[PDB]
Amino acid sequence: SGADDPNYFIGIKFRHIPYEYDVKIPHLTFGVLFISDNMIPDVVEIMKIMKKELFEMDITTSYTYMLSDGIYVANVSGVLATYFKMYNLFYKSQITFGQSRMFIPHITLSFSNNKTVRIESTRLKISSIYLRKIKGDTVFDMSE
Repeated sequence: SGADDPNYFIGIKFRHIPYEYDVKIPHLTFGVLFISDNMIPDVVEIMKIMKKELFEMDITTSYTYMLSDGIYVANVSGVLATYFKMYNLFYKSQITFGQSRMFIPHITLSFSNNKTVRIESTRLKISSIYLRKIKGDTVFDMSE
């Protein structure tokens, strides 16, 4: 029953984001995972298998919203084919991915309450994709 809460996330950084933000490193939280420490290489292998598709994603954004009290975020659109493919790859290797109940991919903008904004659908340009410990450090990064 239930699941181990995630201890890592896959992040995606962009050349530019089209919103005011207060966080120091704005990024898409693409997915969350629980990884046993002996399983880091397995996760890295899967990210490398998926590298070209990840970098090819047609990622857009168009609105912001309060995820919860004091967490203001932007949406993304266009990542779900890859998201669910990755869910499947991690599952086949018995790695717990996407086990958070309320998790939906998002770009956190500010840890404060903000009014919603809407802009024209705006294409984001991926600069880096990385694996980072939640409340910890990055352990793997790729570009191109």
